[PDB]
Amino acid sequence: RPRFSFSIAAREGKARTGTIEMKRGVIRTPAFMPVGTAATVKALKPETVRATGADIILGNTYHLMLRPGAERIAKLGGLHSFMGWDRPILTNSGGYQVQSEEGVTMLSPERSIEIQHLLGSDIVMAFDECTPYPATPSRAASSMERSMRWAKRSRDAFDSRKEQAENAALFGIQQGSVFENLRQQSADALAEIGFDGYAVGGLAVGEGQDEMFRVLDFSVPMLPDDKPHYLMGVGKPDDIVGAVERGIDMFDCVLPTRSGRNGQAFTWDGPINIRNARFSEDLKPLDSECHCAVCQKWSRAYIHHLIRAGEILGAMLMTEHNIAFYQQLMQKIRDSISEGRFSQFAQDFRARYF
Amino acid sequence: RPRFSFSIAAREGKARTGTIEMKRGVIRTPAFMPVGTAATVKALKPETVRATGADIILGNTYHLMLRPGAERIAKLGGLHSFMGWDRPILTNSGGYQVQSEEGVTMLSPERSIEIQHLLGSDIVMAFDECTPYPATPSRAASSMERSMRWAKRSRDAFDSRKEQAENAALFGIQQGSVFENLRQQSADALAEIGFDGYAVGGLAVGEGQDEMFRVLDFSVPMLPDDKPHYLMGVGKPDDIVGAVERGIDMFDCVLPTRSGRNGQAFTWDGPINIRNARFSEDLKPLDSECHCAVCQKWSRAYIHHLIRAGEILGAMLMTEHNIAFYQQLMQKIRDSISEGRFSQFAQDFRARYF
Ligand SMILES: CNc1nc2cc3nc[nH]c(=O)c3cc2[nH]1
Ligand SMILES: CNc1nc2cc3nc[nH]c(=O)c3cc2[nH]1
Ligand SMILES: [Zn+2]
Ligand SMILES: [Zn+2]
Repeated sequence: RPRFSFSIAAREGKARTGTIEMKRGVIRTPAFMPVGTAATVKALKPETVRATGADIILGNTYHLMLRPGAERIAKLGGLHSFMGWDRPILTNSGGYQVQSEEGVTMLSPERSIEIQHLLGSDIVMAFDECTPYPATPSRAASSMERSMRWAKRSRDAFDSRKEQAENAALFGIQQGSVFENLRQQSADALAEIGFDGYAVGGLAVGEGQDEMFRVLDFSVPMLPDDKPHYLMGVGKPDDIVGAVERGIDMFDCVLPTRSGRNGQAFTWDGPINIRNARFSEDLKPLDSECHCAVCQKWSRAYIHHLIRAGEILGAMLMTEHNIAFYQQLMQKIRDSISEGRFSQFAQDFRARYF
Repeated sequence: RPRFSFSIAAREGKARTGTIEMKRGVIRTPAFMPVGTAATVKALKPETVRATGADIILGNTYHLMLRPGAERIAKLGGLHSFMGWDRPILTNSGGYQVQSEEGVTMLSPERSIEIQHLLGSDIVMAFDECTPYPATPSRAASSMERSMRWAKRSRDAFDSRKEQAENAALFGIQQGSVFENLRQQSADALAEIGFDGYAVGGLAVGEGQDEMFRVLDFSVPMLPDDKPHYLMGVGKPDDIVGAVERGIDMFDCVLPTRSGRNGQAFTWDGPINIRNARFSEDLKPLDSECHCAVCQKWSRAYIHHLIRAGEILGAMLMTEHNIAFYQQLMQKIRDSISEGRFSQFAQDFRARYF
């Protein structure tokens, strides 16, 4: 197993399916990464996370930087050991959740990269400035330029550290707001520095699906075709399908977990609010076709009662189902792309989903 | 499999070990019943409850009477089906958590018994009045007398209902506060009416272990030897050991679950507060010898972080460990009684535990 290898097995238009091989395992693309807020995927054991099909999880750096702090986790063996997940982990840089050229008061590109190293990240994100939406062309440019300088410092910091450089991968992040010329300049700078993967940053921050898809339309072709394309913070099932149609390989979102705990369940016929009185005596599973263990064993009526009663098992079951749903979605995307029927899949999906 | 069969395999002094056979399964005695507050054992899937060794759970009636109410659960197939636990369930009568000769305003003996039927209880508790502690002899007597009349009405109500009478068991509850003559009168009345099992009520309500053990000393021999003896609401590991020494066969308590969520873990060397700073970098499992899955896989330091962070996985892991601990305790009790070394076990236990 190499440090990092991305291989594309099949394509359909801009859509791709393939694999990322890393020392800790293989990642099927297009991939959905369950988000791990504070060294845990909320309300699930990692074995359950794995059981639903996840190949990789996202380790949120922000909360851990502060508690228990990255040096203690290092001391204890690294995040993998700590939380009991032995497969790849993608870590964020911490800046999103958190100002000068050096960094953010004190987190700078160098420190973010070190913290991700201390955590034992497999995929390290460059430290950037995610431009607020909307942004004037001037601010978007200044932000993007800074992020590209921070992008270079991230690379150098990553490269300085032998063990990191030899066992982990580094992804760069494109910025530029909604402006084509900036996105292109950003793509060029990132390509020039060179990364194992390229994220599309600055989206999923208030623009609406229509605008997001439009920026993806011109932005994703700007990134090296031969490397994974990661859309940060996205999103709804229909967001994901449309972004794959636009060439995105990787996703993360708190929706399935967080929405799960609030009572929202994803189904092929669209999302439902299990708290709604209409489900009080409904003996059907959350979704008719879902193959997850929750859907094999418990009814809507039971999960309705649990969530309304504030019971922890309610959060557990809703969360397991939602993450399972998302992975089933990703599998459906992968299969349909391999088979050259992804466009039909996307239309069929949106037709039933809405 | 019969409706109810209690068979004693071995004895040591007042201690006994054996089995209760019921249609939904076999129960190893002395038995600990995890408590199911609102159609769930908080933060655990029933398969996990089973995996830790529980043979039977306690279904709390009180919360369900109100929501979702016993008729809806009936409609949905009964509690077993609803929460996914196919093994025996002992239901309380609801009165403890909740005044006239008819009942409590409106829950009476007849209604409690019907509600337990609607839930599909395997072991039905007679509706009583648990005497506050301390009580004057006069009040204790009046309370006990009422409970015995309610005990008779419970039996008749249970017996009126064919399906209940043929598939479920009924336990009576001894009262009498700390007074020998009352306990005896109560034992006699209950024996006279006749039950499948006898609980010792009125304890675990403020008296302190010393007083409780003293009342058990004279009270448990008053109950039919050939039927299970259930100490309601007890308790700490050392409570349980001493009560088995006094002839108790059955226990329930919220301690392992509730204490678990608050950060208290049970160990053979006594209880610990995993929140304590001293466990921040402790890579040992919660307990050195515990065979549960939590202790096989996660460290004290990790569970320390989770509980402090308010994470749901923290409640899940603490709860799984504690219930596992309790079942291991019960297994140790059973084995040592069979082998005629329970007294040594109890001394060894208390020696290390304190
Ligand atoms: C939920 N939407 C969303 N989450 C994001 C996280 C990000 N991190 C780094 N850089 C980003 O541009 C960025 C954009 C994001 N949008
Ligand atoms: C935690 N202590 C405790 N929980 C109890 C529940 C009870 N239910 C019915 N009857 C009782 O006498 C009774 C006594 C109890 N003590
Ligand atoms: Zn499901
Ligand atoms: Zn354990």
